[PDB]
Amino acid sequence: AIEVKLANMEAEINTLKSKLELTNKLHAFSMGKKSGKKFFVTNHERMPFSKVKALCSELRGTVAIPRNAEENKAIQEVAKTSAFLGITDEVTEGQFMYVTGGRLTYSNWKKDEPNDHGSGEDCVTIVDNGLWNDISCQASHTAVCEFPA
Amino acid sequence: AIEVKLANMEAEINTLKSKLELTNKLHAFSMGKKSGKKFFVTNHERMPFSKVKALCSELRGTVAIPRNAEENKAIQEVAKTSAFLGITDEVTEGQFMYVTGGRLTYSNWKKDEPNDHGSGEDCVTIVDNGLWNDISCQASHTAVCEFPA
Amino acid sequence: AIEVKLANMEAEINTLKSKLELTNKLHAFSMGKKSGKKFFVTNHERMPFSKVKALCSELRGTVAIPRNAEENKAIQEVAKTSAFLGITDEVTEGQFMYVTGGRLTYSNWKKDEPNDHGSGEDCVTIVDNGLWNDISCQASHTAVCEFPA
Ligand SMILES: OC[C@H]1O[C@H](OC[C@H]2O[C@H](OC[C@H]3O[C@@H](O)[C@@H](O)[C@@H](O[C@H]4O[C@H](CO)[C@@H](O)[C@H](O)[C@@H]4O[C@H]4O[C@H](CO)[C@@H](O)[C@H](O)[C@@H]4O)[C@@H]3O)[C@@H](O)[C@@H](O[C@H]3O[C@H](CO)[C@@H](O)[C@H](O)[C@@H]3O)[C@@H]2O)[C@@H](O)[C@@H](O)[C@@H]1O
Ligand SMILES: OC[C@H]1O[C@H](O)[C@@H](O)[C@@H](O)[C@@H]1O
Ligand SMILES: [Ca+2]
Ligand SMILES: [Ca+2]
Ligand SMILES: [Ca+2]
Ligand SMILES: [Ca+2]
Ligand SMILES: [Ca+2]
Ligand SMILES: [Ca+2]
Ligand SMILES: [Ca+2]
Ligand SMILES: [Ca+2]
Ligand SMILES: [Ca+2]
Repeated sequence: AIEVKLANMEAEINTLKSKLELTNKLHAFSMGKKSGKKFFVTNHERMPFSKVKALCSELRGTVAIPRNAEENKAIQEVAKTSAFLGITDEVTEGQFMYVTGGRLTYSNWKKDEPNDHGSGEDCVTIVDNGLWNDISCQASHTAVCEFPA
Repeated sequence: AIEVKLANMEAEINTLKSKLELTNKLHAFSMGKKSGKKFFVTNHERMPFSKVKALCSELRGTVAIPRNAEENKAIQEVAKTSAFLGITDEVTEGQFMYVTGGRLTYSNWKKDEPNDHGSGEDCVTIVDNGLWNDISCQASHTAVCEFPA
Repeated sequence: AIEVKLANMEAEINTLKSKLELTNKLHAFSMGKKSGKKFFVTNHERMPFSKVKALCSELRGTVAIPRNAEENKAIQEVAKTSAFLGITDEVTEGQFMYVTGGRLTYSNWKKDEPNDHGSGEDCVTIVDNGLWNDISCQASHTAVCEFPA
């Protein structure tokens, strides 16, 4: 009875949809996501900002963006080394924007930073220290994505 | 068509259920689960007891309960920091019971503990050296969950 | 109804297929898988070679096989202790092969290794500095599986 089978399959679907959902809530917890909080992740791979921005999307995530002191200390914890942030000023030199829109609300630059130094530095990378410094986007640092609370 | 399509989706639900199962195995493996033995998991987020309880449930698991030494240690290694256990005497002061039910059948308290200190301590937290100590349920300690072997 | 419910369902299914392949991509990512590079996993369990060969197969993976300095160091940083490698000379003493077939094309033995010490040593473990040492396939060591790039 086609009528039946369908309903049965709509059941096998929901159960799976519910399982995979559970599988993911346990995968985040595993990855250290705090309760109802945006949490970061990294494979420790170094690459240009175009590839990181890329990779974070394929994983349905955004390039890491510290919107306060905590999230910054937290991003430092994850990468060890230097890693790009979801911040650039490619649109308007000197005017840093989150890859997700909006102007920086929380910052943490180093003395004389940013500075577009040399041929021009449009990407921001937090360095093993917690402070940030602007650098060439064609450079290559630790890829780090974030995921919604 | 209609009948065939309904068939093509049959094997789909199967191959799925089949992949998700394998995927869940790979995870457990990756999160420490040892062969045939239950396994503990944590985000390290310190919190009150009641939360750890709701949290482990949302994940369809339970607050970590050492049922002997190997387990007590296993929880000790994964937590790396003060953590609650599925054990409390909030029912009958003086008698600790598992959240899953029953009376304590294994312990590893430290000198003079439990002491139902101050106004009262009805919650258990594995502490340094893997020893135990009752502390207020309100206090905040690492949430840890266990999933079946 | 029926026909519409079917097209709607087929969509639901393709959605799950994607959501899962995502779950999978995000996991390998957090497990340090570098882009286009085979990643190595572990539960840290120590066991005999035969037991590892099997554990890796149940996950459809294989015993980690370092073929260059990179992969070695990767694995070495995954084990954190000694672990078997998908390499042995069980068939012809002094002619180490890959469990996946063929003679070795790269090694990183310790000094004066391999030595087939005692009753014999036909297996291999990555030890310190990721250096190699042929051991007894019956000795228990960290199980580490590898999955496709
Ligand atoms: O400690 C070991 C050894 O390290 C250094 O020499 C080796 C080093 O050489 C080449 O790059 C030098 C590079 O090293 C970095 O460790 C760091 O010192 C860099 O310094 C800049 O960046 C930091 C980050 O905040 C700043 O604090 C510092 O002031 C410098 O920034 C200045 O310039 C920026 C733009 O370039 C600008 O944004 C800043 O505002 C500021 O003006 C230092 O430049 C490489 O061979 C390097 O290898 C790695 O990097 C290569 C590309 O850079 C790449 O091709 C390689 O594959 C590899 O990834 C290597 O480490 C030096 O410190 C030496 O004294 C020391 O003994
Ligand atoms: O006997 C254990 C160990 O002892 C020495 O380190 C060497 O003989 C090794 O080849 C051997 O595996
Ligand atoms: Ca510019
Ligand atoms: Ca700039
Ligand atoms: Ca600069
Ligand atoms: Ca009480
Ligand atoms: Ca008490
Ligand atoms: Ca106490
Ligand atoms: Ca032999
Ligand atoms: Ca040998
Ligand atoms: Ca040896």
